[PDB]
Amino acid sequence: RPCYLVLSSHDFRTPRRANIHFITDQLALRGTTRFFSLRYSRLSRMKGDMRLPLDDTANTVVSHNGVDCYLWRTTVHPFNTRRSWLRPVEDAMFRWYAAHPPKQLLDWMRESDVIVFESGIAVAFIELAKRVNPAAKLVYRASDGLSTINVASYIEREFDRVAPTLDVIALVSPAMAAEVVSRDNVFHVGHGVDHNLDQLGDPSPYAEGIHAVAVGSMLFDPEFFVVASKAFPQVTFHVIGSGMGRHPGYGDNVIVYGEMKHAQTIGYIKHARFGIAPYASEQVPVYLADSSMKLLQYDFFGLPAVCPNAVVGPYKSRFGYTPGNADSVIAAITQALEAPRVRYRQCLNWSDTTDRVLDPRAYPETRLYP
Ligand SMILES: O=c1ccn([C@@H]2O[C@H](COP(=O)(O)OP(=O)(O)O)[C@@H](O)[C@H]2O)c(=O)[nH]1
Repeated sequence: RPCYLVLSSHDFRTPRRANIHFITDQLALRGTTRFFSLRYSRLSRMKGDMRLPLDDTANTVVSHNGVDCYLWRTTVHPFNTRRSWLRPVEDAMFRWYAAHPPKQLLDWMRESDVIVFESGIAVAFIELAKRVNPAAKLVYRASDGLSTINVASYIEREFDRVAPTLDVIALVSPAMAAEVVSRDNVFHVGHGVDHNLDQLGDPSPYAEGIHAVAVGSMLFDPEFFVVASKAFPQVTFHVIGSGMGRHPGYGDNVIVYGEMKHAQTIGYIKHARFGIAPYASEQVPVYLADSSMKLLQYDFFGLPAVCPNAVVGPYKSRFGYTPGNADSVIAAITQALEAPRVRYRQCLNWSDTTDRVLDPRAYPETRLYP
C-alpha cells in the first residue's frame, strides 16, 4: 500500500517525539504503518522507562495517529550489563530475545513491504525480518552510532554481521559511517524538519528584549544557565522541556517551561536572538553536531547557537564553549549575540527526508561510497 513496519526502542505513542516519530508520520501518510516497540520488559520498571504509562496496553495493537502500535513487553529484555564477564549471558539473553519474537511481530513483518530498523535493539531482528519476508525492503535508520548508545557487544556484532544485507543503511550523519561495516548500502540522510517550520514560528512568544532559547532535555546542563543567566542579566533564557525544573542557580532572567508540543516550540526558536544546546558533556560522538535535533531546528532559522565545542562540528553560527567553564560560556554567548542570522544549513522537510530514507539510491547525493 506500501506497508511499513518500524522497529524501535521508542514507542510511537510517547509524547516526547524523536526523529523516528517524524519519519513514522510520513510513513503513515504513504501506507499502513506499524510501529513495534522493543526493549521493554517487566525489568523496565526497575530503571524508569518513559513507556510505562503504556504498560496496560503492552502486547496488544493500539492505533495512534494512523499508526498501529505495539509495545512488546517481555519479562526481561536483553541489555548491556557493562561487565565483560557477563557477556556470555548477554549474548544468551539477546539470542533468546531475538529467538522469541511475538507472533504479532512476525505477522507485521510478513505484511510489510518496508521494515525500518532504528539503530539499537532493532538490530537483533534484522535477520528475522529477512527470514520472514525476504521481499521486504530493510531499512536501517541510524539515529545513533551503536557504540555511542553503548549497545551490548551482541548488538554491535550482529549489526556488523547483518549490515551488508540491509537494503538501506540511512545514516543521520556521514560521521557514523566509520563504525558501519558495509559500504554499498550506506547513505547519508540527515534529520528532516517539518515542511511547516516557518509557518509554525509565527507569531512571536516574546515581548521586547533579548531572548535565548534552549529546547530539549538531552544531556541538559543547568549549569550553563546558572552561569549564562548571571553573566547576561539583559538576556531572557527560555528553557523549554529541559527535563528538569527551575534550578536554584538560575537567575530571574531564566524562564523554565515544561514539556512543550513541538509545534509550539517553534516560535520560541524562530524569534530568539540565539539558541542553546546545553549538552553537559563533550563525551559525545562527532556526529551529534549533525544529529542534534535542537541544533538542526536553530539552523533551519539560521539562529546562532551556543553549544559545547564538541558539537559545533562542521557548522557556522555555532559558538562553542566548554561545559563547566564559565568564561567559555560567556565568550560563546557574547559571540552568538553578535552573530548574524543566516540560513547556512539546507534542511529537507520530513517527507523529502523520508523519501531519501526509503529510496536513497533514487537520490544519488545521499551515497556515502562510490
Ligand atoms: O519541550 C520540548 C523539548 C524537546 N522538544 C524537541 O525534542 C527534540 C529532541 O530534544 P533532545 O534534547 O532530546 O535532543 P536534541 O535536540 O538535543 O538532539 C528537539 O526537536 C526539540 O525540538 C520539544 O519539541 N519540546
